Amino acid sequence: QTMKGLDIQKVAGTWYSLAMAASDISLLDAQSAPLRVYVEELKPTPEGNLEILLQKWENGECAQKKIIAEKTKIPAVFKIDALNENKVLVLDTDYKKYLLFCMENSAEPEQSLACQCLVRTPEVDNEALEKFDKALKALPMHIRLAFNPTQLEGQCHV
Amino acid sequence: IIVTQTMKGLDIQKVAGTWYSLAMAASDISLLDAQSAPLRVYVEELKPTPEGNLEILLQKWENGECAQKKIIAEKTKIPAVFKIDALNENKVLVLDTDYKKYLLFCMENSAEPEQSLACQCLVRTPEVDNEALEKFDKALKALPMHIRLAFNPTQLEGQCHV
Repeated sequence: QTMKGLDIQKVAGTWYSLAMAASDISLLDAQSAPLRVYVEELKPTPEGNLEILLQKWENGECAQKKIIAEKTKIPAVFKIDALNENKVLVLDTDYKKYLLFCMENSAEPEQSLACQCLVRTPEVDNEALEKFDKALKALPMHIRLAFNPTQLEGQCHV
Repeated sequence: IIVTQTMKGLDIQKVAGTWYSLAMAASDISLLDAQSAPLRVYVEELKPTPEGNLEILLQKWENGECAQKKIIAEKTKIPAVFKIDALNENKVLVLDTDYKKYLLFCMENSAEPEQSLACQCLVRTPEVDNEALEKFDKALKALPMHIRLAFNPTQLEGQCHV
């Protein structure tokens, strides 16, 4: 599932990680798990690339990390070199409210797939979560997390 | 509030024996989201008593090591609801079972259900039982869960889970 129609320019802004799911439990469980990354901002570039600004918990404290995502020939598919991942896929977005994406490594998706439901504002959006759950129905997820507003505000976010 | 629906007509005597914790879900992420999390507990056996009480043998990771625990569940007038005083919880709720393959249960603290509700899908044999998971997910549909984990056979047989 990819958004063939994607205009990356209109995803610019602050976002919050509302829910996360992954194929391997160890990718998400612990607060410092490798794919337990909280998105804070998306910054599209003039050439159609994407900077993903996120925070992680590392050694008991928040730390910022920036991931550079390169456009490819395939719509809504970006390539990265971070977190032992090499792809970012944008499944769907309405631009105004929510965006669904996954990260993976092409060489072993079973052992690397993590997807998120992002929202622009720190509120629970059940419409967005329903679309998220529908989209991963066919995906081999073994852990899923969903956050409340206190957590959206308070989890390593500027 | 969190309204629950426990198993009408449960016969606790038929649940005895070995079980494996196949999947877990909780209302509050911190209940489960660490090897050491308070409700990250792996059931080993269910042992109904002649008086209709229930001992739950389990293990969890605590102070660096996999520890054995024994939780005593006292019967109430509802056969599928038991009183406990362990893991900061005060109730065990049996939601459903077919006796022979799977059993779904939860623990909670009646004083703060949103901060305490953790449910599991148990199976009698160390394999991923997909119909058991489907029944677990349906039983969870009206519970406000914010974390769900499902284990594979290596994990079911892995140290602390057996």
